[PDB]
Amino acid sequence: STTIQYNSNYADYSISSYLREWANNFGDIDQAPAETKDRGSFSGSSTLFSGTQYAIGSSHSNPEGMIAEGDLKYSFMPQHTFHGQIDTLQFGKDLATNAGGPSAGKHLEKIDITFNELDLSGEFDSGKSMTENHQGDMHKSVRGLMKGNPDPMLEVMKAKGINVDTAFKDLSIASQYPD
Ligand code: HEM
Ligand SMILES: [Cl-]
Repeated sequence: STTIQYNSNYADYSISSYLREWANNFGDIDQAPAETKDRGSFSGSSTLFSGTQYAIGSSHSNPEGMIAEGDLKYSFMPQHTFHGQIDTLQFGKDLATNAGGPSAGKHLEKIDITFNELDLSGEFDSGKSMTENHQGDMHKSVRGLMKGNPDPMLEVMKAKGINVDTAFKDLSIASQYPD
């Protein structure tokens, strides 16, 4: 089952109210100056467009970041589809590069919310249209977030049985990180 750990400072937020605020501070990547644009960084397979970790900070010089872990793949040109399976999704601020450099992964210095066993997946077929491939849950939810829009991620979570309006302290699948 999907479970959540959250920082106590977010006890009164819901998943929806947390992602509203994270997404507006992250900002839309398509609106960002090409000089501060962070498209994200894959690590784990010593390659550029796949790996076991995908980490992305804000393109609008704000501290907000997001990290996904699983079996992660990105088709780049021409359909630009993120697919595979996300097992862990983590939100917070202050995205730092591990001592081994970008190829050794990144970590959030301030961790706000972690989804465990998210089972967020999507498939990619080069023989289909970009619009069909862009219907995969994984793709549309992460892409929405990159664009400052949390609504597709929230729709995915509702369809999985998660109430995105319940406060974290009242959510039966959520545990606070220890003081
Ligand atoms: C290291 C990771 C990534 C890099 C280096 C990267 C790089 C790029 C570049 C250079 C373009 C411009 C393509 C062109 O000029 O033809 C592009 C487009 C695009 N990327 Fe990525 N990208 C990355 C990750 C992702 C992820 C994870 C997603 C989805 C969640 C994504 C979705 C898109 C989309 C949808 C476009 C086309 C713009 C649009 O139709 O909205 N990218 N990417
Ligand atoms: Cl991008």
